[PDB]
Amino acid sequence: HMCDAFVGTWKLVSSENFDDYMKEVGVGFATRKVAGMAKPNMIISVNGDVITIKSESTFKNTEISFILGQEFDEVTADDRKVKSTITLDGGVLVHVQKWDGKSTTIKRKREDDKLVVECVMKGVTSTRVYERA
Ligand SMILES: Cc1ccc2c(c1)c1c(n2Cc2ccccc2)[C@H](CC(=O)O)CCC1
Repeated sequence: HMCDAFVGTWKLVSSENFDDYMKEVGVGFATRKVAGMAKPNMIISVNGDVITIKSESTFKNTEISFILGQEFDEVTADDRKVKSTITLDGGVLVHVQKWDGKSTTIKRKREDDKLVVECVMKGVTSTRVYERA
């Protein structure tokens, strides 16, 4: 029943500062424009200890499956090859991506009827808000 409150199908309803976040990550102009337009659906499911997060959009479809605390390979929508670890900290999913000596942290939390995604690259934070589909 870990992560029950995250399970479901979610649709993006707002984004703030995501272009600046992508710039800080190192994403180039064309990918930032196209990625920034997308309105993804996020599909989260749990089967035993395995959590799956899918992102479906006009830009890219991505999928990760993982066990909390257990590092995995992830190819991000912007085609970074990262090493990811996702843990639960006080009810927040905390996702750290490492690549090329860099790091970014993505937090996913339930707040009211929303799922809030906060991503941070050094001093730059972006907030993306999802509602149930
Ligand atoms: C650098 C970079 C590029 C693409 C990126 C990200 C970082 C991050 C996301 N996406 C997917 C995405 C997929 C489609 C469109 C935009 C973004 C997720 C956004 C989310 O799930 O809303 C999680 C936070 C960090």
